[PDB]
Amino acid sequence: AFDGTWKVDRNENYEKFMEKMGINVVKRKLGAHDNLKLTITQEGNKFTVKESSNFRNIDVVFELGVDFAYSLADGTELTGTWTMEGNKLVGKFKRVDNGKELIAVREISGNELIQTYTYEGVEAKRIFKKE
Ligand SMILES: CCCCCCCCCCCCCC(=O)O
Repeated sequence: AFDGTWKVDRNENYEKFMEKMGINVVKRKLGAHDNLKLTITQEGNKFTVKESSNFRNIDVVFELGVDFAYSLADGTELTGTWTMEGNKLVGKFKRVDNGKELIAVREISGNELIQTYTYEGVEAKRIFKKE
Protein backbone atom coordinates (compact mmCIF):
# COMPACT_ATOMS: atom_id res chain seq x y z
CA ALA A 1 0.00 0.00 0.00
CA PHE A 2 0.92 3.55 0.79
CA ASP A 3 2.70 2.48 4.06
CA GLY A 4 6.24 3.55 4.31
CA THR A 5 8.81 6.30 3.96
CA TRP A 6 8.95 8.07 0.62
CA LYS A 7 11.52 10.60 -0.65
CA VAL A 8 11.05 12.86 -3.59
CA ASP A 9 13.03 11.92 -6.71
CA ARG A 10 11.85 14.09 -9.63
CA ASN A 11 9.21 16.61 -10.64
CA GLU A 12 7.27 17.39 -13.76
CA ASN A 13 6.16 20.95 -14.59
CA TYR A 14 6.37 21.90 -10.93
CA GLU A 15 7.70 25.39 -11.38
CA LYS A 16 4.95 26.40 -13.84
CA PHE A 17 2.44 24.97 -11.41
CA MET A 18 3.88 27.03 -8.56
CA GLU A 19 3.88 30.17 -10.74
CA LYS A 20 0.11 29.74 -11.29
CA MET A 21 -0.48 29.43 -7.54
CA GLY A 22 1.16 32.79 -7.12
CA ILE A 23 4.64 31.75 -5.85
CA ASN A 24 7.56 34.08 -6.55
CA VAL A 25 10.53 33.20 -8.75
CA VAL A 26 12.89 32.65 -5.82
CA LYS A 27 10.52 30.59 -3.73
CA ARG A 28 9.86 28.37 -6.79
CA LYS A 29 13.53 27.52 -7.06
CA LEU A 30 13.59 26.63 -3.37
CA GLY A 31 10.29 24.67 -3.66
CA ALA A 32 11.67 22.50 -6.39
CA HIS A 33 14.55 21.36 -4.21
CA ASP A 34 12.68 21.02 -0.92
CA ASN A 35 13.98 17.51 -0.01
CA LEU A 36 10.42 16.51 0.86
CA LYS A 37 10.00 13.20 2.64
CA LEU A 38 6.71 11.66 3.67
CA THR A 39 6.15 8.97 6.26
CA ILE A 40 2.71 7.37 5.78
CA THR A 41 0.94 5.22 8.28
CA GLN A 42 -2.64 3.95 8.44
CA GLU A 43 -4.95 3.06 11.34
CA GLY A 44 -8.22 1.93 9.96
CA ASN A 45 -9.84 4.71 8.00
CA LYS A 46 -7.41 7.35 9.35
CA PHE A 47 -4.09 8.26 7.87
CA THR A 48 -1.09 10.02 9.39
CA VAL A 49 1.32 11.74 7.05
CA LYS A 50 4.47 13.13 8.52
CA GLU A 51 5.70 15.73 6.17
CA SER A 52 9.32 16.78 6.44
CA SER A 53 11.06 19.27 4.19
CA ASN A 54 13.53 22.14 4.09
CA PHE A 55 10.56 24.38 4.99
CA ARG A 56 9.03 22.60 7.95
CA ASN A 57 8.12 19.41 9.71
CA ILE A 58 4.50 18.73 10.51
CA ASP A 59 1.98 16.00 10.94
CA VAL A 60 -1.12 15.81 8.74
CA VAL A 61 -3.93 13.60 10.03
CA PHE A 62 -7.07 12.79 8.06
CA GLU A 63 -10.02 10.36 8.02
CA LEU A 64 -11.12 9.22 4.53
CA GLY A 65 -14.26 11.09 3.37
CA VAL A 66 -14.15 13.68 6.22
CA ASP A 67 -13.00 17.19 5.35
CA PHE A 68 -10.07 18.74 7.00
CA ALA A 69 -7.91 21.87 6.65
CA TYR A 70 -4.33 21.94 5.41
CA SER A 71 -1.94 24.88 4.86
CA LEU A 72 0.88 25.19 2.41
CA ALA A 73 4.40 26.20 3.55
CA ASP A 74 3.63 29.72 2.48
CA GLY A 75 0.46 30.00 4.56
CA THR A 76 -2.16 29.46 1.67
CA GLU A 77 -5.08 27.63 3.28
CA LEU A 78 -7.01 24.73 1.67
CA THR A 79 -9.93 22.60 2.86
CA GLY A 80 -10.99 19.29 1.34
CA THR A 81 -11.16 15.53 1.57
CA TRP A 82 -9.31 12.50 0.41
CA THR A 83 -11.19 9.39 -0.63
CA MET A 84 -10.08 5.94 -1.83
CA GLU A 85 -11.00 5.33 -5.48
CA GLY A 86 -10.01 1.93 -6.63
CA ASN A 87 -6.41 1.78 -5.65
CA LYS A 88 -5.86 5.50 -5.71
CA LEU A 89 -6.35 8.28 -3.23
CA VAL A 90 -8.26 11.20 -4.85
CA GLY A 91 -8.14 14.53 -3.10
CA LYS A 92 -10.69 17.28 -3.78
CA PHE A 93 -9.60 20.61 -2.36
CA LYS A 94 -10.46 24.29 -2.48
CA ARG A 95 -8.31 27.38 -1.69
CA VAL A 96 -10.15 29.24 1.04
CA ASP A 97 -9.05 32.66 -0.26
CA ASN A 98 -10.12 32.50 -3.90
CA GLY A 99 -12.41 29.42 -3.81
CA LYS A 100 -10.57 27.81 -6.70
CA GLU A 101 -10.38 24.04 -7.02
CA LEU A 102 -7.25 21.97 -6.64
CA ILE A 103 -7.28 18.26 -7.25
CA ALA A 104 -4.61 15.85 -6.09
CA VAL A 105 -4.07 12.16 -6.76
CA ARG A 106 -1.74 9.67 -5.10
CA GLU A 107 -1.10 6.39 -6.83
CA ILE A 108 1.58 3.63 -6.75
CA SER A 109 3.35 2.66 -9.94
CA GLY A 110 5.71 -0.23 -9.34
CA ASN A 111 7.75 0.89 -6.35
CA GLU A 112 7.19 4.62 -6.90
CA LEU A 113 4.53 6.94 -5.36
CA ILE A 114 3.16 9.41 -7.97
CA GLN A 115 1.48 12.56 -6.73
CA THR A 116 -0.31 14.54 -9.43
CA TYR A 117 -1.90 17.95 -9.00
CA THR A 118 -4.11 20.11 -11.21
CA TYR A 119 -4.96 23.77 -10.77
CA GLU A 120 -6.56 26.25 -13.19
CA GLY A 121 -5.66 24.21 -16.19
CA VAL A 122 -2.08 23.32 -15.24
CA GLU A 123 -0.89 19.88 -14.20
CA ALA A 124 2.23 19.00 -12.20
CA LYS A 125 3.65 15.78 -10.74
CA ARG A 126 6.03 14.91 -7.90
CA ILE A 127 7.41 11.34 -8.00
CA PHE A 128 8.85 9.66 -4.84
CA LYS A 129 11.05 6.59 -4.32
CA LYS A 130 10.54 4.28 -1.40
CA GLU A 131 13.35 4.41 1.22
C1 LIG B 1 4.98 25.73 -2.87
C2 LIG B 1 3.58 25.16 -2.86
C3 LIG B 1 3.46 23.71 -3.31
C4 LIG B 1 1.99 23.35 -3.47
C5 LIG B 1 1.69 21.91 -3.82
C6 LIG B 1 0.22 21.59 -3.62
C7 LIG B 1 -0.08 20.96 -2.28
C8 LIG B 1 -1.38 20.17 -2.29
C9 LIG B 1 -1.18 18.82 -1.61
C10 LIG B 1 -2.29 18.38 -0.65
C11 LIG B 1 -1.72 17.59 0.52
C12 LIG B 1 -2.65 17.44 1.71
C13 LIG B 1 -2.05 16.70 2.90
C14 LIG B 1 -1.66 15.26 2.63
O1 LIG B 1 -2.45 14.39 2.32
O2 LIG B 1 -0.41 14.98 2.76
